[PDB]
Amino acid sequence: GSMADTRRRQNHSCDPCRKGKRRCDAPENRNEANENGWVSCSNCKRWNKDCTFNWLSSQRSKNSS
Ligand SMILES: [Zn+2]
Ligand SMILES: [Zn+2]
Repeated sequence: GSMADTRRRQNHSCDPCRKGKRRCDAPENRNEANENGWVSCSNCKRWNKDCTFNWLSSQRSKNSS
């Protein structure tokens, strides 16, 4: 709060939106979202981008694409 503070994980928006400062429906479980019925955030579906949580992948470990 006072010492430790950063903005990265609070953003749930998928790869393309978080980059473009866009907040989407894509939760922290967009994968499970697909299972539930979701598939891609309105941004990806609107601009026909690519809904992915690569940002999430390269966090703890620099996961490649
Ligand atoms: Zn998005
Ligand atoms: Zn998306």
